[PDB]
Amino acid sequence: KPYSSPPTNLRSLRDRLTQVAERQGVVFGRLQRHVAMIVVAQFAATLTDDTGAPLLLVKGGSSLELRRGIPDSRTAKDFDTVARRDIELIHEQLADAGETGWEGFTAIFTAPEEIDVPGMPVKPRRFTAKLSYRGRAFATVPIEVSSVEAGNADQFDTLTSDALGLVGVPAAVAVPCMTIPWQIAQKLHAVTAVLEEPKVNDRAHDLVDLQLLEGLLLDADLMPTRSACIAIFEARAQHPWPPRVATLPHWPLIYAGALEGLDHLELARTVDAAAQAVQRFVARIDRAT
Ligand SMILES: [Mg+2]
Ligand SMILES: [Mg+2]
Ligand SMILES: [Mg+2]
Ligand SMILES: [Mg+2]
Ligand SMILES: [Mg+2]
Ligand SMILES: [Mg+2]
Ligand SMILES: [Mg+2]
Ligand SMILES: [Mg+2]
Ligand SMILES: [Mg+2]
Ligand SMILES: [Mg+2]
Ligand SMILES: [Mg+2]
Ligand SMILES: [Mg+2]
Ligand SMILES: [Mg+2]
Ligand SMILES: [Mg+2]
Ligand SMILES: [Mg+2]
Ligand SMILES: [Mg+2]
Ligand SMILES: [Mg+2]
Ligand SMILES: [Mg+2]
Ligand SMILES: [Mg+2]
Ligand SMILES: [Mg+2]
Repeated sequence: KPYSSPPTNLRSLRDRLTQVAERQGVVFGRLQRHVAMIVVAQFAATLTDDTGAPLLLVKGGSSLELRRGIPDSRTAKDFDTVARRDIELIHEQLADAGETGWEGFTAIFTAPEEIDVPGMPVKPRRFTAKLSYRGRAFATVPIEVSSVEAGNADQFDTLTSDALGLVGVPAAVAVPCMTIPWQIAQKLHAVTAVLEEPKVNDRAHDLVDLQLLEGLLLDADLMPTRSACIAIFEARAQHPWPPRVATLPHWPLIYAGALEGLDHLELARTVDAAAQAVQRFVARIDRAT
């Protein structure tokens, strides 16, 4: 019933994902995108410095998928990462790892391109991973790599998934990830940012993520989160801490879109309630000692 050998080619892999997907109550494509992401994370996890410490920490939506699992998180399309060390050293090393491969997967990495960001001295970089399993093209994963900011790579959590184990690839998955305090600080800053009138802030989906991250903090002391918030808000020197969680007029339907698939969770059902929930969380953070 559980496969004893790894899949022999792509068709058998896709075929096994679909069977796991239906068996688990999940949409096939979501499961496949999640496996693609895990595979990319395993390439990133082999990148270490000369002490063995990870060079890349995953953040953003890919990280929330690994923390809460597929049923209890938004679909993540970006593989957001933070590089402890710099520039094309990260790209050349991922092309290296991708050529060597992992349990039959290989990957090619398109060329990096800078992106416009006001509060980042080093402009983050986007490119793409072209995955293949035993030769045959498998999937494509967008990747975003940003540079360290303050202490947001000082520590890391290590997260697992057994999705690959369900299709007969038994190797252990262990992905270094940015800690929750710094994930809260960066989402809080992005959801409250005012952008230049050429573009407008569409990030109502971060009101969902901030409610999920608050849930994951449990009863923990908030001083680490407050220090991370102060650090990121000062580092970036845009709006000051503590921010006001404003909603924009087009956010109601964007927020409703971000809640697809999460009816079973304890979430604000309207973007107003969500903004109120996140503002109380901001006050909670500001009060800690
Ligand atoms: Mg084939
Ligand atoms: Mg299916
Ligand atoms: Mg199966
Ligand atoms: Mg993270
Ligand atoms: Mg994040
Ligand atoms: Mg997510
Ligand atoms: Mg360097
Ligand atoms: Mg590219
Ligand atoms: Mg710091
Ligand atoms: Mg650590
Ligand atoms: Mg494992
Ligand atoms: Mg962010
Ligand atoms: Mg505290
Ligand atoms: Mg502290
Ligand atoms: Mg105001
Ligand atoms: Mg909805
Ligand atoms: Mg609705
Ligand atoms: Mg949406
Ligand atoms: Mg409310
Ligand atoms: Mg609160």
